This record gives sequence, structure tokens and C-alpha cells, in this order.
Amino acid sequence: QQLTITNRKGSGGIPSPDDYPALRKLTLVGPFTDADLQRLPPSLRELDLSLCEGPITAVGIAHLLALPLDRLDVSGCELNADSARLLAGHPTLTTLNLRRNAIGDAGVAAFARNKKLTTLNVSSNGIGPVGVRALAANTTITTLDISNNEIGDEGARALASNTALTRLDASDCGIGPEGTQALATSTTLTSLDLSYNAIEAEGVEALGRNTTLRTLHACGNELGHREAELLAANTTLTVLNLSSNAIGNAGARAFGANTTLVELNLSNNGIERVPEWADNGKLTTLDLSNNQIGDTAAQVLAASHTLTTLNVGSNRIGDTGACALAGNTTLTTLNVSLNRIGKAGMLALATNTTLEKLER
Repeated sequence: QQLTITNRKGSGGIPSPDDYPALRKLTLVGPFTDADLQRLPPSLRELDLSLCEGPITAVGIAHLLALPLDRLDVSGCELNADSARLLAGHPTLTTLNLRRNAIGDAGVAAFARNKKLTTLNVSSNGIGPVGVRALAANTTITTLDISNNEIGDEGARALASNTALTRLDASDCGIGPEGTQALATSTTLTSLDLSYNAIEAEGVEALGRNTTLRTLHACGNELGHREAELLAANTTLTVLNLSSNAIGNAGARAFGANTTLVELNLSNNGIERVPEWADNGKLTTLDLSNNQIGDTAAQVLAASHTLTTLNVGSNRIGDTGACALAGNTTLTTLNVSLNRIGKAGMLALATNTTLEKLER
């Protein structure tokens, strides 16, 4: 019902459908040729050609069209816009990945016509803003990744005009404040990832004033505590992630008041003090890894009535904090990796029965 073939000596003959007619997944690894997948069993409903390194050309894709699978490679194999058009051709494919394939603008333009693809990943294919203007025409992909393609603010606006996309990853797309507000004004987007982007304070303010997003990523855009306050004010988001910023103690303190967020990842923000999240808040999943949390902040954290999933790896909590945390009977997933905790704290944690998963 599932296979993984990993030939590295030239190209291994594919097993005919006679060998096994009961197959859902095929994973292929190493160098291969196009006829190899020509012999593919129609039993197959999925196909991973990420790990293959062979010189697959448009002819491969062509033979694949026959297969009734609804899943495609996770990396492509230096496909060109030719295999992009060809792939939009595929009838049953509901999820296709094409990351790091460098099909031009033209290539992605093709999927503008697809009517079955619900989820497309065309990540770091060199797509300028014009393939975006093209592809935003689609009316069917509900989920789409344009990361590491330089789509400026115009590709941002283009996408903000689309009205089928509910999930858009746009990390490191060269977006700025303007395209950020463009996207902030959408009303199909429930979840959006503008990381490594250099959106500015104005873009953050746009997003703070949004009321249609439910999930938002802003990792590595240098957001300070101002941005943190702006965001924290937003009462509509349930899942926020601001890793690798400088939201400092002040931004943490801001989020302390937010009784609306459910999960909040504040890793790598140089936080030292943590505030007191409101009781009867909604936050249940806090991530504070790679901060500069001492034992004191661990005791504060340990006092939360609502947290059930705390991550506090790569910090400085010693035994006192490990104990205090262990006293928490409401937590159920606690990670305390890479800390300063010693055999006393290890024991103290061992006593805790309420906990379900623990990394130490």
C-alpha cells in the first residue's frame, strides 16, 4: 500500500503494476529517467519525487498525467515552465508541490487555469511580480506558498485581490509595508505568513487593525515592542508567532494583557521578565525558547491557570524554576530542554503525574 525506492546506481527498473496492485504512496529517491514513471501502476494515489535527482524533463510529467494520483513531488527536479503548464494539465491533482524548481513566471501563470488544485507550493522559483499577477487569477487554490520568490509589493497586492486563497505563505518575498497593508485588507485570508520580509511598523499596524485573520507569522522582521503592542491589541487572532524579533520585555508585557490569543510563539526575542497572563484568558500554548528567562520567570509561568503547552528550551531556568514548573498541575506538555536544571530539578519533575509529555 506504499513504497520507497532509492536507487543510486544509474536507474532502477520500476516494478510493474503486476508486482503490487495495492498502492497508495510511492517515494522515489536517486537519479531516474522519465520512462521509469511511465510504467507507473495506476493503483498509485500519491507520488513523492522530491528526493529523486535524475534528469527528469517535461516527458516525465507527461507520462505522469495518466496516473490518477492527487499528490506530487515535494521538490521537483529543476522543472521548467514547460512542466508547469503540463502539470496544471493533470486532472485529479488536488495538492501539488513545486518548491525550488525555478519555473518562470510563465509556469505559475498556467495554474491560473487549474480548477482542481486546492493547494499549490511554488516556492523559490524566481517568480517576479508578473507570475503573481498571472496566478492570482486562479479561483480554486485555497492554500498557496510563494516564499523566496521576489514578488515585491505588486505581487502582494495581486494576491490580496485574489479571493479563493485562505492560506498564504509569503516568507522572504521582498514584501514591504505597502504590500503588507494590501494583504491586510484581504477578506479571504484566514492565515498569512509574512516572515523574513521587512514589513515595517506600518504593515504591523495594518495587521493589528485586521479583523479577518486567525493565524499570523512575522518571524525575523525585527519587530520591536511598539509592533508588539500593536499586534497584542488585536482581539481577532488566535495564533500569533513573532520569533527572532526584539519585542523585549515590553512586548511580552503587552501580550500579557491579550486575553484573546490561544497560541503565541515568542521565541528568540531576548525576553528576560515575563508578565502575568490574565486568568480566564484564552492562551494555552506559549513558546518562550531561546530567551533569557531566569528562575523567577519560570515561577511566574508556573503559576498560569490556562497554559497547557509550555516550551521554554534554551533558557536559564535552574533547579528552583524546574521545581516550581513541576508544581503546575494544569500543564500537559512541558519542554525544558537546554537549560540549567540539575538532578534535583529532574527529580522534582519526575514526581509530576499531571504532565503527559516532557522534554528535559
